[PDB]
Amino acid sequence: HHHHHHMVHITLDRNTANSWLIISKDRRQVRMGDTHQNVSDNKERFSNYPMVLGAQRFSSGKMYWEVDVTQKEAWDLGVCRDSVQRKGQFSLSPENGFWTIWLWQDSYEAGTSPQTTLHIQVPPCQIGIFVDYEAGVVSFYNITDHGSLIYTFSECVFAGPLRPFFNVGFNYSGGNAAPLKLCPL
Ligand SMILES: COC(=O)N1CCN(c2ccc(F)cc2)CC1
Repeated sequence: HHHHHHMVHITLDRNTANSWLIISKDRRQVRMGDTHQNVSDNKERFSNYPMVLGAQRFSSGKMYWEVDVTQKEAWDLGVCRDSVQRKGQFSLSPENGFWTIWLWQDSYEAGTSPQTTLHIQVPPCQIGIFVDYEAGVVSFYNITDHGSLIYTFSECVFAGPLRPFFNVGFNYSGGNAAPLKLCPL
């Protein structure tokens, strides 16, 4: 791919974070805390899952960013509608306003309904996310494997402003404490 030149500087929005997340001072890294992080509740915070949104909202153009997933066992990444449900249980699907991939139990899958098996020969340490708003495209790239394509959502019906979407995953195993990090341009 030649998407690097649409690179955008993403920062995390503290106010959207699940109350157990710890976001770094520079708002470029997030990890699961071992307890409630002593913040007030609000209608923006994801309640059920360890999720957080980027601060940036996109309604046009082409945008590209990279996320470090080194040594994580579980995570979700992609984009979502600004108006996604925050409270209670829900599935990650385009019908619910999410365009995502994930790792779970040693398999990678795209957040279609039902979910789609991904074919990744080189487990990624960094993921590139490309959004073309006008074309209705969200693509995912394996930066560890020379930028190889992972998955393309096409004919996307965004139906509103988009925000970068992150899930650090739970850490029941003690093997998933590592952060998500936004990689430098
Ligand atoms: C107080 O700090 C922590 O407990 N942690 C959680 C574990 N960390 C980590 C980073 C990279 C990695 F590959 C594996 C683990 C670093 C941050």
